[PDB]
Amino acid sequence: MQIFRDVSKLLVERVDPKILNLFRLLGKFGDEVNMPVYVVGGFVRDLLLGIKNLDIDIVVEGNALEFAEYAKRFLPGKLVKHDKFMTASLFLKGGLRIDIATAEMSTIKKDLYRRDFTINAMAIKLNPKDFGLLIDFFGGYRDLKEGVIRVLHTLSFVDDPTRILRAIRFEQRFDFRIEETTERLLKQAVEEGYLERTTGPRLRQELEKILEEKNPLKSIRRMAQFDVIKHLFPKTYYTPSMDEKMENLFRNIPWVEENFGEVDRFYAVLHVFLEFYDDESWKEVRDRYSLRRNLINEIRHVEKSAPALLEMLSERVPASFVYPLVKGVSNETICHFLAYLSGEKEGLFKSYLLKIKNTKLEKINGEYLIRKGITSGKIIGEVLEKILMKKLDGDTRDEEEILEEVLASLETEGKLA
Amino acid sequence: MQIFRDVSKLLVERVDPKILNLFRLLGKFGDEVNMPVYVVGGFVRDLLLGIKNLDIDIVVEGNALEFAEYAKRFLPGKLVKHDKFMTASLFLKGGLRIDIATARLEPDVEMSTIKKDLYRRDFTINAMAIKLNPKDFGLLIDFFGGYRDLKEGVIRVLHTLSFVDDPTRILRAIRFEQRFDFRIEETTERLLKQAVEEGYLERTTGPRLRQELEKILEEKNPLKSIRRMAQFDVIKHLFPKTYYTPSMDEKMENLFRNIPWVEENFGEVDRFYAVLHVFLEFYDDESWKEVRDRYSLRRNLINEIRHVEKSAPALLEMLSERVPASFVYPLVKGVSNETICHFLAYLSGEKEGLFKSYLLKIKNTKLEKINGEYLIRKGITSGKIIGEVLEKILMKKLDGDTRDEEEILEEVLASLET
Ligand SMILES: Nc1ccn([C@@H]2O[C@H](COP(=O)(O)OP(=O)(O)OP(=O)(O)O)[C@@H](O)[C@H]2O)c(=O)n1
Ligand SMILES: Nc1ccn([C@@H]2O[C@H](COP(=O)(O)OP(=O)(O)OP(=O)(O)O)[C@@H](O)[C@H]2O)c(=O)n1
Repeated sequence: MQIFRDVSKLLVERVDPKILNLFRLLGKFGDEVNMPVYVVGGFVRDLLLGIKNLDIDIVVEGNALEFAEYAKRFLPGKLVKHDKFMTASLFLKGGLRIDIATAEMSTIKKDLYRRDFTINAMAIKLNPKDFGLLIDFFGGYRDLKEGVIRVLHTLSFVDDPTRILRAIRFEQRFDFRIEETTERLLKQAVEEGYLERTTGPRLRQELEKILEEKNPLKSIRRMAQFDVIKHLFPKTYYTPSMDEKMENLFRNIPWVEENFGEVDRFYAVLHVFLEFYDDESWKEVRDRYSLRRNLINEIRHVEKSAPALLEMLSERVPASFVYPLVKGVSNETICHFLAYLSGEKEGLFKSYLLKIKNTKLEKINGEYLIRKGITSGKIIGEVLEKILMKKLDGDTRDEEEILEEVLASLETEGKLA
Repeated sequence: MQIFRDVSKLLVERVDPKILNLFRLLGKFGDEVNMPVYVVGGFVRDLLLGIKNLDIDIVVEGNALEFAEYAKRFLPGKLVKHDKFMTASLFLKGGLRIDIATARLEPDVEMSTIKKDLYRRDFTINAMAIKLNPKDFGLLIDFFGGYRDLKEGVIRVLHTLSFVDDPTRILRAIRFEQRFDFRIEETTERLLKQAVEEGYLERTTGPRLRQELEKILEEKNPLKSIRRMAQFDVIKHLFPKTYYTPSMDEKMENLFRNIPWVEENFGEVDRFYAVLHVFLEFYDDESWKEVRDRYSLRRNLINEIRHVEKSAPALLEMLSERVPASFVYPLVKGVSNETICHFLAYLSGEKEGLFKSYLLKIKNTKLEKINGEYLIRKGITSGKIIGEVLEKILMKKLDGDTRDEEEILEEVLASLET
């Protein structure tokens, strides 16, 4: 179809002036040193979708270093010269970095063939002669305009399997869908075991992004269809009974964040993903990605403590009984428990969660009062804890609490004196 | 010669990047908004001379306003349009101004129209243009050999009637000669001398002339500019009763020699007014008004001028014999800074000296600090008497050292007597 289009009007309309002047200027610098200058990637895409974008990715046909230095004489900022990739980055002020990379000059075609998705292909030339020129050898404009995610060629995934997760994140991100031939090509690489053949850090960064994106649940369930879950983490199985927890997790994570603070979504997920894990299955998952020595312990905790919790929620036990299972736990671990709760139990587990968060306040009485009482050692802790454990269900004068509490220890023997 | 040169290399090497950027931008706007864009006039001259200029003249072929609004959309400044005789002026944060104008015929004949705009100008060195539009960024456009005239240092009008069209250029040409060390060439000198001989100065308006003179006096060597003026006879043709003779010219030298000393002691000196204090001395009431209402001069000028013009000889005798300083005060009383110059205009060496000191003594020590107009409420109420008493004790104090009060009771003998 059409390779060229005049987004020149669209540039001045959408793009902030301070930036336009940059594209304008960068283009002129191009001419001055004889290098075609293009802005590329996610900016082209975003400008087209009316979505704001500050990233200003740039390709030249010459030498990014030579160009980047020329640019600096007239642009104000820090020049970082990533030799060995012939890349560069001019750091201006206001919070702006121009990423400058290196490549019928249309060698930019070969450069745009190397990418993931037609909508992320495409380039806009910058040299004054061709200033507003949209370049689209692969009909990104078309897919962009009918919400499509096409992987430029049949080896896109083989060449880089991380695009498997990217493809998925883009769907939720822009609301687009993956056309058939990609869909087919994805599965093939997943099943070919291709993304196992890839590094931890890489698969994980991308995994994090998916979770930080618009809709997480939907993209995990999506990830499920394609059977990538099973291929990142060798033992997990996305069943109606694993999913269901996942749903629970994401429904109240907002509550967790509201009363307890940040929730590391990645981890919150691993919890449900990583359950029922033999030691040889974890020392690696943990090892391949970088999970926390021991995280395994914490998932187990909820895993094990789990059938006891709903019972404990049924039978409306006093909070005194719940504490043991949520005592210095992470927000992720709290989330994990919540993965189990539908409806009325939820309001309760939460109802105790705020009791246990609060009223932990001993007010007067601890540490001191006890040692003046003349007690020492690890005991102090247990007596303190067992006072508070009852202050969460009904309060006296917080002294009389001990004078009743130490007694309970006496005539069962507790220290001496 | 070469009508077209590529000075792109100079632009980047010799031009401050913030400006050299604004050029690139102004030229890109041009292409966007479809209009050739040039910088012209003074800047191009100065650039090629390696001189700094922050008054950038841009000429566009198209609407000037249109282009200016379109520029601001993308620039950080204040925009004043000037609607009739379309031209715009863009004030930028950097402390500089873009002056934007429509070329005005009202590849395709782009050069014709700009050449029309250039031919319209005063001198070759100022009739140059540099194209900003990206396609031709470096482009120096020089039809009239203004480039070669820079290197040769030559000043040259563009065509035979350059002076007939704007006789005010008679003065500009002398200015640029003293400003850069250039010499007005033969032909334009021939031409310059007619315009003045025939009377194109009297034919040009007063106010334009005065400004152009003020400019000549603010520039680098005014004495030279005035002498060059006198060599072309242009002085008689500005002021009909002033004859620039060895005497007047000695006065002028002494004047300009002293202005500086006078500035760093009495402050701003209007040099156009000082120079008039010489040009007009011994003017008659009639020829004075004539010239006053012609250059919108101050009305009590003539009195001050007559004041020196009448006492100069007295001042000369006083500074002779070294007459003590009580007697010269009344000559310098409450007079202009220029009036102070005008005197100095008559002086050189040793007299200039002793006269310098006097004026110090006079502004320097006129304290009367101890008394006031209280000491005078101690016995006297007359509106003129209070005022004379005071100016009386002053002069006593002007070259005499004594307490204060006790000289009042003392010189009040010369007063209570008679
Ligand atoms: N594994 C990858 C990563 C990136 N790209 C290409 O590089 C461009 C820029 O990478 P990135 O900045 O991550 O693109 P976006 O997804 O739009 O940016 P973000 O990840 O922040 O959303 C993409 O548009 C894509 O063309 C690719 O082909 N293969
Ligand atoms: N009588 C005049 C006055 C000006 N010009 C043109 O208009 C330009 C701008 O006028 P001006 O600002 O006075 O130029 P400069 O002499 O450089 O500025 P200045 O007088 O302050 O030195 C000049 O370069 C010249 O091309 C002209 O041709 N005829």
